[PDB]
Amino acid sequence: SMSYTWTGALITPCAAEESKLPINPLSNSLLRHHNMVYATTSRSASLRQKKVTFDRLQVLDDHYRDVLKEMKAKASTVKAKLLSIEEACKLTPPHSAKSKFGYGAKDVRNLSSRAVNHIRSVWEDLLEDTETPIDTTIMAKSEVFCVQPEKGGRKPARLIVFPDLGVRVCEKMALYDVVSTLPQAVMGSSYGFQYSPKQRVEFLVNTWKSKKCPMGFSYDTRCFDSTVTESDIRVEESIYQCCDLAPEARQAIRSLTERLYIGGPLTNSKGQNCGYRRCRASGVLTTSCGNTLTCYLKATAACRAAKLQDCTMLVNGDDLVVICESAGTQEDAAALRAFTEAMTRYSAPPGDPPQPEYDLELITSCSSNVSVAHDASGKRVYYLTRDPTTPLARAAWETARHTPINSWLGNIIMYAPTLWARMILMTHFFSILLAQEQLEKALDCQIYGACYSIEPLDLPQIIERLHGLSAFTLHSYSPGEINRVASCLRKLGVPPLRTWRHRARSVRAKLLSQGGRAATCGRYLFNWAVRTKLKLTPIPAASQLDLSGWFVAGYSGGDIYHSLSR
Repeated sequence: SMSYTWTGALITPCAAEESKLPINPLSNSLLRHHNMVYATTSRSASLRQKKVTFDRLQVLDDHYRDVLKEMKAKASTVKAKLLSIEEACKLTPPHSAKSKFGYGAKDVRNLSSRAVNHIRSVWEDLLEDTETPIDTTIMAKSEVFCVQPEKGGRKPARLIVFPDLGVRVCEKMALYDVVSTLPQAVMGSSYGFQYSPKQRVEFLVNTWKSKKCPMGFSYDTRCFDSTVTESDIRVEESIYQCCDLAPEARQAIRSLTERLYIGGPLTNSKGQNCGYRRCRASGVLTTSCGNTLTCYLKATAACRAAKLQDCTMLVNGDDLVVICESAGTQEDAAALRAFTEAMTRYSAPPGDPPQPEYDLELITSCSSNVSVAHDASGKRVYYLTRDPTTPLARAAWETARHTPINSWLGNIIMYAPTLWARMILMTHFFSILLAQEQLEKALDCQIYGACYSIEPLDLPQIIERLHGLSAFTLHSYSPGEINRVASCLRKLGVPPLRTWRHRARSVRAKLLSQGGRAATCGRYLFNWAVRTKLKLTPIPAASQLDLSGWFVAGYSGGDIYHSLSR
């Protein structure tokens, strides 16, 4: 079966697309080699289409069947709730793509009669029609990156496939509780999204330390969404049906599976038929949960076929990492070859073959790795970091153009204890917000796929809560880390680290001479910059009235919004 079939009609943009980082009079503040930065457009969609289109061969065995059963036994434990129309409407983001039927996201969140009436008709139709394929729109996504080491090497745009706004609200009524609760019930501590960065590190380290003689490797599949088969999607549904569910929820799930999740027709922004899909749609509520369960299922069965000792896995969508008991250098290498052969049989071949690693700091997963620094007292602290190239390019682009979503904010949040995030990101953006007086204006950013509204004045509290005060006192970063960061700054033309120390004291001062939330930002966010460092004490409001539901599950491609955690 082919992952996609194409008619020849083109994948079209619904509006003008910027590809080059226009000559900004402030982004230079950050980076000078503009030509290194680019955004993907519709123009490279055909290149992506050829990467993503191929026949899938899949052969299942006893290990696969044993593991599926164990998963279903755990899922049987779950009781899921049907969301009411109102609750599902509130989860919709304010700028979600409007409906083909004459109402938008503003209308849905306001519970307008025309929106609610169309939403009900969609719901009833899921009960009355068990089989007609549901329409979806295919689009080229606009994402920014830094040019490939092979100068001129560029990533073609990724493709996003999604049903109408009305269908998306119904997916939430039937499946939001399921997608937010079942992964953890089935996968235990192996479910990645239940962890904040601080917790993910803790789990990686204790697990590594749990081994007598550790071995580990990251495994990334080549175009995972396209490797997902009709069979995989139906197995996913068999796991969801093990929950206790209301009858209408049960039928909605059955209909959604057959009419949308397994495949359907592709329509461009002009209303023309582009072709047909028989693999995972990247923009449905179930894609994170579905990919996570499917990845876990195939990998767990693969270790058994390969006979790997005491494997513990950590899965986030298609990102997989595993740490087992080493059995000898030669042994290990041959076990992976085996593991890859089994994954391949299960319809999940790798992009780059995996490599056994015997140093935890060398494993890269979710585009990140564990590194080591020291805190105030000097007690080796572990934390998560990543190559900063993409984050810095995106921050440059966001300085020059107002984007709906601000990755820089999410990056400060998720990587606040990092060297680059503190010296560069915090300094650059707080000077800017200072300049325009936007410390109040809340900004939209996203964590693990969900869109969250956050007011920059609350970062100190958020950071303390997630990372602990160590994040405000780390200091003797590793050499490999400092080298990677400085090498990245040269590549892009970002001013050397020692330069930022200077701008920091300035901003910091302008923030203290401000008081309120402003002043506290100045005290904790820039303590590393002051010559006379002070002793930071736990924040009041922070470690108290702070909201959660932040690290429960992944919602990438899911159209999920929460405007909480101020």
